Amino acid sequence: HHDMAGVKALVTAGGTREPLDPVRFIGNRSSGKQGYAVARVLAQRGADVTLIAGNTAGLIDPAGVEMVHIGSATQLRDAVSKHAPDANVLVMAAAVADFRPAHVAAAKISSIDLVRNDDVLAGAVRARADGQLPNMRAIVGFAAETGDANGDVLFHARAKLERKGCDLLVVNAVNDGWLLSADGTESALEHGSKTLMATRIVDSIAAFLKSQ
Amino acid sequence: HHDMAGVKALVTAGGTREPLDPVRFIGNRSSGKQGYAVARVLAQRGADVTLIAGNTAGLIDPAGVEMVHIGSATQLRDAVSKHAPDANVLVMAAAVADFRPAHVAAAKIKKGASEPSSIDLVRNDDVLAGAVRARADGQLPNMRAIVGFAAETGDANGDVLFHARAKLERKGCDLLVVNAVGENRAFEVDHNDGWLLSADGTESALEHGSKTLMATRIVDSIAAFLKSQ
Ligand SMILES: Nc1ccn([C@@H]2O[C@H](COP(=O)(O)OP(=O)(O)OP(=O)(O)O)[C@@H](O)[C@H]2O)c(=O)n1
Ligand SMILES: Nc1ccn([C@@H]2O[C@H](COP(=O)(O)OP(=O)(O)OP(=O)(O)O)[C@@H](O)[C@H]2O)c(=O)n1
Ligand SMILES: O=C(O)C(=O)c1cn(-c2ccc(O)c(O)c2)c2ccc(-c3cccc(O)c3)cc12
Ligand SMILES: [Ca+2]
Ligand SMILES: [Ca+2]
Repeated sequence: HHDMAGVKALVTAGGTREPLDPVRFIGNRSSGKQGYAVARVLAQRGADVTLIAGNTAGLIDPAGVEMVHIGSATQLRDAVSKHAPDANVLVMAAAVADFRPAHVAAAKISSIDLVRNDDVLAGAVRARADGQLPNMRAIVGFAAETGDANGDVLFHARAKLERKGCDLLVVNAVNDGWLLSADGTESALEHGSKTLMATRIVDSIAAFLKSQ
Repeated sequence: HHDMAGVKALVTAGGTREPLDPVRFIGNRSSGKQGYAVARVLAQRGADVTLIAGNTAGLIDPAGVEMVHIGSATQLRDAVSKHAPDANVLVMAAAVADFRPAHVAAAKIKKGASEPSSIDLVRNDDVLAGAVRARADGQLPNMRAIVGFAAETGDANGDVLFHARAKLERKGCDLLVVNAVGENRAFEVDHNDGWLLSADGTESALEHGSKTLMATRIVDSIAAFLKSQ
């Protein structure tokens, strides 16, 4: 019940907000609950946990977890970069905005022109492959996927795993979901409480660290 | 005493979210707490309160208050149209989005490879102003007080009071609550631009204090207006 002792774990959770001006922004409907649950379970099993949190459903800080609060995707990126060097597990559970307004208004206010934000998960994946994160043992991504006219849900999920290159892709089929490993393993994630699904996610992380 | 006994009160609170697709939206940073505080105080003082709530999911429903939930500024508009005939006082405390994306995608907008397009905006209707016009056209015979809220700063073209007076005159509501702001917490600056501006010219200061104390002063302001009539 304490296998993650000595693990430094960095978790992102919640959705980011891309400011239009001091008051208005682009946001999403993500609750952050599953990222917090992974943070709580990680800490419960002995990890030294840092939680980078964007916008959440009123969530209370998990006890024993270092909280770092952020607003935008770019602030998330800098937060991930700042806390990256000593971490052994990166759990990218945040819904990071792909786009942000190019211009932020100085005062209270046409169209909003967009510019792309950095892909932090892929930045972490690339940094580790070029030797800049030797302590990083597990990079975990999240995806909310669905079947559509261009493929079924699981096709899209596999393609996302292949494209991101992370060690584990936790897939939420928008009732059951999936855990896709980079060695090809696929486990169904049965629908239950946020805590029990977090246990299955952390169990998979612990299983990956031992194989390596 | 219980001065708002027999008053039917319709309160809007929180910010709206204007969908870009099922997941993304345009939103603002309004907590909705000052609007809940006015409703709870109204209810505590004997009003029959109906609360139309925007983005306030982690807030607790005020005791004794009929809850109506909405998402976008447009759904707020339709909720106000439905519930306005039962109200004697309209308290427009919601942070209504001024603009809405022109097209709502049926699916999550994927991050592709070509240049990201732009978000076309379209103005939302002024719900408070729609209410002021309805009362003027005879469609709201029960409506006794129309209350608006505004966050006003002082920019290059006037101080808070200039912009606020212009807003009250322009909106046509009976009372304009200006800069009912802050939770009075440590290290939060007080700029003393709090005001209750009536459509008869009276200007009273709104001191910055707790959400409950500003709610009490606002309802006090409402009750004084109902007595004048
Ligand atoms: N700018 C971004 C966006 C994504 N994420 C992370 O990347 C993972 C994949 O998220 P997803 O949105 O599904 O990937 P996308 O490439 O953005 O997929 P799509 O374009 O279909 O939305 C998540 O763990 C998320 O936290 C990230 O680190 N940086
Ligand atoms: N589309 C809108 C705009 C605002 N409101 C209401 O009207 C009041 C005015 O808010 P404010 O944003 O300050 O007024 P605006 O006309 O939008 O002024 P501005 O463009 O400077 O923001 C508030 O009570 C708000 O709930 C509304 O009913 N519908
Ligand atoms: O932590 C949360 O709950 C949360 O807010 C989430 C935000 N994303 C997310 C990521 C990238 C996106 O592009 C996007 O749109 C959303 C999630 C993706 C999957 C899960 C998940 C995983 C297993 C079981 C399960 O039930 C939910 C949770 C979230
Ligand atoms: Ca995305
Ligand atoms: Ca406005």
